[PDB]
Amino acid sequence: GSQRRQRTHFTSQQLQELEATFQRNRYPDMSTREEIAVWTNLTEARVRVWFKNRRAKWRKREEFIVTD
DNA sequence: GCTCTAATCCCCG
DNA sequence: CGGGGATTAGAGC
Repeated sequence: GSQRRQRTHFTSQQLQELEATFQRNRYPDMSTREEIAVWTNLTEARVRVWFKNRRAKWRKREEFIVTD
């Protein structure tokens, strides 16, 4: 890469659609990840890196534990 | 030096 | 297609 890494500055409005989706679908297809990007003014890869970090930081805080 | 977590590398099927 | 752990990265204590 050329621009190093941006990191963070997600707004609370993005989290309020992303978490409300993660409680009904933990593994969305690109056809749905682009819709989540329309509702937030993001793009599909931004939703995908949030979703794999959500599963990875579930594991890197709890490994198996869920309350759902 | 250490946490916390996003942006990405390499691997898996 | 894209998940999963390792990894590189970034701001606060």
